[PDB]
Amino acid sequence: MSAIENFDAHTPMMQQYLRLKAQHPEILLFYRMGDFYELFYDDAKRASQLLDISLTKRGASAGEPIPMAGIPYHAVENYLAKLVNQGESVAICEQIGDPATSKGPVERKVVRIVTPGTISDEALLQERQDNLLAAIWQDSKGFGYATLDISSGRFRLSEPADRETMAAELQRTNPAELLYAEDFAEMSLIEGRRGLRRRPLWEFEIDTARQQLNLQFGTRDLVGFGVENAPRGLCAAGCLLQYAKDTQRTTLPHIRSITMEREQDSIIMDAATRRNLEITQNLAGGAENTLASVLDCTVTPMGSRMLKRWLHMPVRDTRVLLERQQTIGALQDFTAGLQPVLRQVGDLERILARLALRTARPRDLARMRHAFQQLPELRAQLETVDSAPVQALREKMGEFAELRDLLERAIIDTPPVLVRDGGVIASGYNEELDEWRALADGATDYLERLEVRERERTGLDTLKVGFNAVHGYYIQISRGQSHLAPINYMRRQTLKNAERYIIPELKEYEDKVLTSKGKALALEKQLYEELFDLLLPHLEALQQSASALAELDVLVNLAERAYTLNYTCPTFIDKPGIRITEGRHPVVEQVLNEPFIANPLNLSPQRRMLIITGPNMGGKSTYMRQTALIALMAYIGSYVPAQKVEIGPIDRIFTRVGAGRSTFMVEMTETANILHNATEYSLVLMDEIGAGTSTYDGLSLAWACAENLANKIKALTLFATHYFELTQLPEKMEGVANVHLDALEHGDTIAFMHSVQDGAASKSYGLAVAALAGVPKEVIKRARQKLRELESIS
Amino acid sequence: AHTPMMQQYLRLKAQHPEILLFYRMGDFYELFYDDAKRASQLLDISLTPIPMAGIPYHAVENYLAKLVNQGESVAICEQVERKVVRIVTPGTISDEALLQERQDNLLAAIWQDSKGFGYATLDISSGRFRLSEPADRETMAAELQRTNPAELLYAEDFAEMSLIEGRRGLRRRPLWEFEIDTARQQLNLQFGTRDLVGFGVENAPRGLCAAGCLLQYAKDTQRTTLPHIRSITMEREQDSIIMDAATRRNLEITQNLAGGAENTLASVLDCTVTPMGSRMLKRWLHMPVRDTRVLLERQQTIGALQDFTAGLQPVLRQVGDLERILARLALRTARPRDLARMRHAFQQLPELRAQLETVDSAPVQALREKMGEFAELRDLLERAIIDTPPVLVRDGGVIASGYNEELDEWRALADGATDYLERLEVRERERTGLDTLKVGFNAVHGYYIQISRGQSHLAPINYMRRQTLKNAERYIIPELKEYEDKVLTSKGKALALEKQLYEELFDLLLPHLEALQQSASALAELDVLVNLAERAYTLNYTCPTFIDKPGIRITEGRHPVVEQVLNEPFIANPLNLSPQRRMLIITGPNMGGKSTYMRQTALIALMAYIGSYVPAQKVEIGPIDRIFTRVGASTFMVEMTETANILHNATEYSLVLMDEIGAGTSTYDGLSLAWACAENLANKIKALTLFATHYFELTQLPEKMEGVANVHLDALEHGDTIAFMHSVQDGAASKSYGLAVAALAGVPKEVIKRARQKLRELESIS
DNA sequence: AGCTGCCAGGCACCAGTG
DNA sequence: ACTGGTGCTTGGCAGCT
Ligand SMILES: Nc1ncnc2c1ncn2[C@@H]1O[C@H](COP(=O)(O)OP(=O)(O)O)[C@@H](O)[C@H]1O
Ligand SMILES: Nc1ncnc2c1ncn2[C@@H]1O[C@H](COP(=O)(O)OP(=O)(O)O)[C@@H](O)[C@H]1O
Ligand SMILES: [Mg+2]
Ligand SMILES: [Mg+2]
Repeated sequence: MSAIENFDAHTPMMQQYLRLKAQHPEILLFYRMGDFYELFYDDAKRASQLLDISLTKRGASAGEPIPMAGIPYHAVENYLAKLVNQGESVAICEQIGDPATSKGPVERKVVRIVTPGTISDEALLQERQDNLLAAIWQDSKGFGYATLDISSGRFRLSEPADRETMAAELQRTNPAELLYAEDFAEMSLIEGRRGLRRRPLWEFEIDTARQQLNLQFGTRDLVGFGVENAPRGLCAAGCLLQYAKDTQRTTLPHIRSITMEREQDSIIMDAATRRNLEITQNLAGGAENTLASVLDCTVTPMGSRMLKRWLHMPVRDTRVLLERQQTIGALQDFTAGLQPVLRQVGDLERILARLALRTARPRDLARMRHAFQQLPELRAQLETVDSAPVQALREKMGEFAELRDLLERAIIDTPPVLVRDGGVIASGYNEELDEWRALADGATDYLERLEVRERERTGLDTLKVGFNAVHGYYIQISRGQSHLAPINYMRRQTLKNAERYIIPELKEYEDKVLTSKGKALALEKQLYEELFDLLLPHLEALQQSASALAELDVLVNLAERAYTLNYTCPTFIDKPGIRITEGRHPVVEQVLNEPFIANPLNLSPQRRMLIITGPNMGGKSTYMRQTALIALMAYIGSYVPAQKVEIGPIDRIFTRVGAGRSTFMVEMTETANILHNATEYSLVLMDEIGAGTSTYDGLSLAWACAENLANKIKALTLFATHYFELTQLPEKMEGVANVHLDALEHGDTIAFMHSVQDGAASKSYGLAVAALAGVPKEVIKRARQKLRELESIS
Repeated sequence: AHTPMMQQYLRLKAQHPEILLFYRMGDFYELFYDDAKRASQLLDISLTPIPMAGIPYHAVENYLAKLVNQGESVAICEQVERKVVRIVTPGTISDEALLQERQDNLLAAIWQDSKGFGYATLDISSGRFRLSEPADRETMAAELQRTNPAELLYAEDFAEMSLIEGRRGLRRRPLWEFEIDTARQQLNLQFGTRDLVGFGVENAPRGLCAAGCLLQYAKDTQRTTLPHIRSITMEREQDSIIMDAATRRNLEITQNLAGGAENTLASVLDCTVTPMGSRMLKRWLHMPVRDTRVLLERQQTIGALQDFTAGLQPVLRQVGDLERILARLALRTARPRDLARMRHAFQQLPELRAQLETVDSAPVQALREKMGEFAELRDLLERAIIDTPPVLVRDGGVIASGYNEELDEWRALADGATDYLERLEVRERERTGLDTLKVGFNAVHGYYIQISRGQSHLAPINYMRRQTLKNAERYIIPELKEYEDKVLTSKGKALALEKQLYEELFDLLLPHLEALQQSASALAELDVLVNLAERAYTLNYTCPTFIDKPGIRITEGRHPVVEQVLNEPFIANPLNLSPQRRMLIITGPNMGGKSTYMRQTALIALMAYIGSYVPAQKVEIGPIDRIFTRVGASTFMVEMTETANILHNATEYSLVLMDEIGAGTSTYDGLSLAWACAENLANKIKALTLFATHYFELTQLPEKMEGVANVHLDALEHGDTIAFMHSVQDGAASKSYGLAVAALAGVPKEVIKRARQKLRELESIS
């Protein structure tokens, strides 16, 4: 209603504004007007509430006024942060043209869009956490999925088979922004995820993605990257790249590759395993008391992020795991020397992303130069270490003698945060800049001489010479002496208690000082953009050096932990099996104020399922987890919390624990995934669940399930249960064996020994645990009477 | 031994070391060291080599309210000499910015005799002062959960520290603050009494010790008299239905299991219109009273006000939060809008009096009197304050014209002088011929004539230049500084007067504070009763009757929350519990409706005992002392500990609701405990119990022993799914559905087949 | 060391001569 | 159609106390 708001009824300003806002209909538009970014209509109302700024209005000759808000251009970063923390994208519009030569409103382009998965600036990101853009897509048969780390170039592609692998892939990558195709059927994977972004179907067309990705990589086809085979993934990867290009609107030279992640190249862990193993996130949501809290004492941000990627994605290549282990063993003695030097390399990876996007600030290049200064010390230290993988990483990190020198001669020791104000480029780097700097010590040299000279000539002791941004340079005299000033003194600015003047000499100095300051700032910015021109050709080798430095940090880290926390090197056997001697839960052993009871395990194709019994709090769940963490750690190359481990190949880890609406339904569908997708190479942890509607309702299914895992699938299965009935299984079924966690009953109390023993328990301790919980003794007596009745059945 | 500015910060922190210290620094308050680290964690702000964290001045009240909501006291240190000029503690705030509208905010004190416990709460806004002497650990943990103090005073030597350890706002105090002769003296002097007999607490030494410490703390925190605190009341165990934390949490009274406010009993029942009414309604929900006298009176009121709720609720809405506004009148912190709202509420009382005049109900007519009229104070504020005054009195414009002759006089002179300076602008503008000429006002120059730069050179020679701007010149003349004196001295005399007339309004209002407090409380209760009357009528509730002996007879009853939330028809169900039929063993499916049927029993009992009508065609109900709930979900240990608590503390007047006790351990162990639990509850305690179980063996109970019956729910298979029927019918169940749910989960058919075989095998020995 | 209010640079608006 | 004056976000700081 009201105001038919056709093109002609709008002002030149609003015509141009709505045109640019139409290119970004559903996200905020910062709109450059002089020294402000301004928002309008609903953008202004929302921006007012989110940014906590005033909602005002611009006047209008045609109809209703225009809602309005905005912030000074020099304060954008603070408000951009406030927005991105809440998941808001923002289009940044700048003025391109000169207002002095524009008849109407000046040309305005959107130069970039800040979205939560495409941020590369240091103040909007978290140091030790990745921030990944992603694209997902589904059709009849399966999924395609891509991730990009814009602040590094790591571009990945996968084709998860089913709902549960896709779920576990979203869990593992944890994207900050998720682009998804409009026809996505399984919204239950995607709903209530952050930075969610519905995208047209055409953005996932295969021919277009192949064209765009080959263009980006400079290849004819993607044979060389291992993804020509993989249209499902490619379609997601296409949408992803198109988004990235649209948000940055510059070339993205740091995205020179893409890699497919195949199912069989890593150990797939279902979403429950990840949570129950508490790899980077405990069950309460926080980061305390995780696997990563204990294992992660990396000394640089990029190293930490790399370690967590490895923990979340164990590899199956025997060769890569052996090399990682050797590195850990070879570098163990040189931990204390290598670590303070690696710390000084910093997050070189993210600085190089900003270099590639041309957004690198003067303190970015200073820390890049500081990193180069650490390379010869690290080359010397790694020379002595006779390990082929250690020397390959020493080669990969390079030295960059010529660039370390370039940055030392071009930038101040400690430059400002930004280049806008100057003071970044050093003396000697450019001859023209130094003769344009005849000004910085031309001022107060000259102005103090003009002050004293005119103070003495005039005889007026209050006379001083100053500058003011608005009125320029001046000669100030006090009000009480101002009636004595020369008539030559042209009057410039008046104040309450002082008059200020200008004279032909000082005006001439004002014009020249300011023209040359503008010339010195423009040249400085030309020279700083030129630093990018000379650094960028070496981008590949630099990215390789960051990666080698980050991997060094991970491995030097894992070496130190292996020593400090008493870990041993695992070996690998040809067939399924796990043989542990005196193994411990790597996390529970650290947090426990008292000694962790170490425990064995024998698992093999002959001894492939263990039924685990023992009282509540007896240590059954812990024993299972620590098996899986030891498997996990072994398959990232790391040493392991035990006296000795021998471990076969694993394809998948499955965890089924107790549980939204119907708890038995969900527990049963989670069990079905396990029975449908497990193999002879999978490790399977089955913990206690809810009962069915009746007594033996659920035990029936636990028996039938156990037997399917023993007899059909033949996976390696630990099966913790309170059902003592399942201790008869070994008798009846090949591959199945009883173990139990020990407990001494002594008098009216129970002690939990946390020690695994072969065989079933002697008894179950339900009544005992209940008595520990404070159930009246008369009730426990009655329950023990009822128990004898039930035990006389057989 | 640090920098000159940080030498002052450290000495000031020594005065209040246990409290976070805001320290003024230009446009920011700034915290240092352990204050900076703790506050960056609590408030989501940065950490800056001295640690520092800063809040901007313009949002100081928002961030004070965030810290105070997490149990933190906060000292502010303003101006160069400095001093702690303000302190907010969580349990003693009364400012609308720092308070949540619809949540109570209590100060509390706790302490321990060899004889037992002492407890005391205070709502510093309402004046509501309560004490108790819980008999043991579990009852004291129960009063702590329910009252939920924002700040808890406690003795140095408190032995039972596990009761309060995790709580926010813990304030360790000396033992001499709980000395009893000093507690009586201070309390009597606060109340104007000689003994505490009239408040019914003269013989409650443990309780008074806590209330004395509480009072001293509140006083020290305000440095004002607290005249609105004129009474104290003692809650006794017999007076209410006790509920432990687990039960309070499982019945989801005001807070759902995920910490939210949605899908709770309060979300449905609480449609009150004033914030003071909502608070009173939630106090009732969490404290069912057992005195049927009080209960019959609320019922009567709920039925008598049936045809009067459409008329009353719009009017009551406009009364607003008169309770919290009166607190600020008592503390002399009330602002012009506080007085404006008090006026608007007085403007409603005549209409409310006429509407209630016809209501045939003795309790409504007494609330109608207690409500009062206050026509003289309504006139005062009508004449004294303008229609919509500014937030603060600071800048005047709050006193109306006609109220004071002296004030009108100074305003007429200030207006006359600004009228002359407007005419001065127009006169000087024609005389010079300079169209840009105007008169502005400033702090640093006062009044001045401005002329644009381009025209400034044609300024008359009698003008004296004072400020050059980028594109203008500002001058003064003797005429300007003469009429500047005229406006400034007039506006200032009229500002000091307004301020003194404002203070005078407190002198005239406060003499009637006691009756005003009774009016706001009565208006709150009306709001509650009228809400409950609208609820009963709208939601098809009925009025329960009370019987002398334990028993719950429900006809077609429902879960009051579940029925409003889901868009599927709510199947109503019966219940007949009596001394002859004390326990029901509930069998049947998962998602079958057991937990709902148990919880609705408890909700109906709870609602009957706040005086409300109930979701049912009929409910008769005997006395209940306690409601126990062991419903939902190391977990086995926590469930056994709750089970243990029930068996120790339940009586024959208790409602006990148990769910799948036994699941977690072995079949024989779990069944053995379940059996022996049923037995105890059924034979020893004789509590009216509902025992949901999966053990079908437990259905043999009714045959073995008296007062035990089977009931069950069933399901129905059709199409490609299950239809759980949600209808409770007599007898044990004859079907399980676990295997059926596994089939629909995708568990392979061949696994199901093997389980079917194994189930028949397993059941046949029974 | 603190309060106030001009200024930053884009537009459009509006009134006063063309 | 042309001149010269108004208006509006917030952060920085000159210019007064
Ligand atoms: N082997 C161990 N040594 C020392 N403490 C242990 C060990 N295993 C478990 N615990 C402790 O026992 C507690 C309960 O163990 P849990 O595995 O959950 O028993 P269950 O699952 O059988 O009921 C854990 O909190 C852990 O701290
Ligand atoms: N009487 C009923 N009429 C309609 N819906 C019901 C009824 N009883 C329960 N429900 C709904 O069915 C769901 C599952 O039943 P539930 O209360 O959990 O019993 P159980 O312990 O057997 O699973 C509940 O979440 C509730 O919303
Ligand atoms: Mg367990
Ligand atoms: Mg239930």
